[PDB]
Amino acid sequence: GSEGHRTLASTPALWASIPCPRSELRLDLVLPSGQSFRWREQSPAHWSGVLADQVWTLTQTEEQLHCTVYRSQASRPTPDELEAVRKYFQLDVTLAQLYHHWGSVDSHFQEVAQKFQGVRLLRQDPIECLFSFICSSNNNIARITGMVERLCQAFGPRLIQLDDVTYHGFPSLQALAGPEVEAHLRKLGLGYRARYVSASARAILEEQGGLAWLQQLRESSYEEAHKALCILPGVGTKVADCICLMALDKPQAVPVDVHMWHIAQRDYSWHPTTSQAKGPSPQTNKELGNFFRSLWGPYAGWAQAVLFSADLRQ
DNA sequence: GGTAGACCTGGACGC
DNA sequence: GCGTCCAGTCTACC
Ligand SMILES: Nc1nc2c(c(=O)[nH]1)=NC(=O)N=2
Ligand SMILES: [Ca+2]
Repeated sequence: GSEGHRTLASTPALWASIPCPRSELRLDLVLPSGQSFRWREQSPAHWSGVLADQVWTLTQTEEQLHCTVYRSQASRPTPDELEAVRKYFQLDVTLAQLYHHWGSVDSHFQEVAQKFQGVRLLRQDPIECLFSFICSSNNNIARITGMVERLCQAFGPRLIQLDDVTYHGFPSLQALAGPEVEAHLRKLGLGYRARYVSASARAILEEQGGLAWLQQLRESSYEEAHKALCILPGVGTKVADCICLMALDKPQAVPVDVHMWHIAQRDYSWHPTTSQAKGPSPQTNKELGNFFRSLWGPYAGWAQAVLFSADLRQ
C-alpha cells in the first residue's frame, strides 16, 4: 500500500488535481512519443518519471490531471509543486486555439487532428534535452529510451526507489565531461554516440562557457540558437531543431526526420523546389522545414508533434 | 558547395 | 536460424 508506485485508486489522499480536459492533453500521446524519454506507464494509465528533480506519477480522468509526488512524511503535492507540472506541460498555451488555427489553414491537419487531440509540447531542460536527442539520431524510440535510462543511472544522482525501479536525475555537465565517460557509455551500448555525449559535454564546459551558454539560447533567436547548437558534436540539423523546439522555447522549430519526409510526400505531395536533390539532404531538409512553417505558422513545431505523434500510431 | 558510404544496436521482416 | 532494413551526423571527394 505505502510501497511501490501509487495509483489514484490505491492512495486517494495522495493525489492533487489540475483542471485539464483530455482535449488539452493526452498523456498516452505526449509522454511516449519521443519528446521526453523518461516516462514509463508503470501501471495502466499511470505515468511515472522525474520532473523538476522529483519523481511523479500522473494519470488523468476526462477533466482532471491527477498528480502525486515522492520526496519527509508522504503528503500531497503543494500548489507550488503542481505549478512545476503546469510549466512542464506548458498548460497556459490553449491547445484548442492552436488546433483550430492549424485545422483552419490545413484541411489535412484538420482531418488528422480530429482523432489525435491533446498533443502538446513539453517544456524540457536544456541539458537533458541536448543529450537525450544526441542519443536519438539514426535510432528508434525504444532503444533511445533504454540508452537514456542507463545513462542517467550511471552518471545521474540517485533519487528514490519504487518497487525495483531506482529513479535517477539527469547527469550533470561536469559528470558527463568526466574521464572515461565514453568508454563507460559504450559498454552501456550507446554506440558511436558515446563519443558525442562526452565530446559535447566537454566542448560546452571547456570551449563555450558552460551551462550559462546553453541557458542563454532561450532568450536568443531561433536562427541564432539553432546555429549555435550545430557547433556541438553529434548535433546536426534535426537534433538542433529538437532542442530549440522542446527546450529553447522556439515553437516554430520543425525537426525534419524520416517521419516528416514521409508525411510531407504522402500527405501534401511535397517535393523540393529550391533544391536539385529529390531526397533528404542538408538543403532539402532545410526547405521542408520552411515549408511546414509557412504552412502552420509560428507554432509549426507544435503542429508537427501532432502529425508526428499520430504517425507513430502505425 | 553538394553527395556517397561509415558508424553502434537490435527489433522486424523475409527466405 | 543468418543477412537486410530501418529507427542522423560527419566526412571525404568532386
Ligand atoms: N520531428 C521529430 N523528430 C523527433 C521527435 C519529434 O517529436 N519530432 N522525437 C524524436 O525523438 N525525434
Ligand atoms: Ca534512416
